[PDB]
Amino acid sequence: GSSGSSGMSASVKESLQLQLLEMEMLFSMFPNQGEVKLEDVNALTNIKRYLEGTREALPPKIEFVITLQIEEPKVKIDLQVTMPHSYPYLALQLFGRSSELDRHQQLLLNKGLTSYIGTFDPGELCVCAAIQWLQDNSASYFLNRKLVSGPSSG
Repeated sequence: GSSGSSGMSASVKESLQLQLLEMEMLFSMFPNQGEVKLEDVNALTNIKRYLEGTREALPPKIEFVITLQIEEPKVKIDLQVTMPHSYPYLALQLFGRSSELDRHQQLLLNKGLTSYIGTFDPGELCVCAAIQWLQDNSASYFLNRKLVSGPSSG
């Protein structure tokens, strides 16, 4: 239908739509099967149904974890991406932590990221940029002054 007046707002329908399309893009950038871990492969379906209007019940958002295959330093950083019924419109929530990384370090990384993603316009994807961002700015953080190198004996 339609009303007489209306301020500024968007219908979840669209949001979800952009949340499903981005999936096809992410899968492409990730050829490895052990990359994108979807809590449930049916998380995308339930949604497609809501778009029709048959399912009045709000479907489960698209939440998963993407592994950052850092080329150098050759390390792994588990990235927990969560796209609610708002994003991209809303600032999604990400979590970057690795066994190597430390408490102080993480903070710096996460912070630097959150801001980067918080500088995007409500309409386009952001998680697609968070991946590259981290990679390019992944070692910059690790790089630290610590005496670990040393000889060995028997």
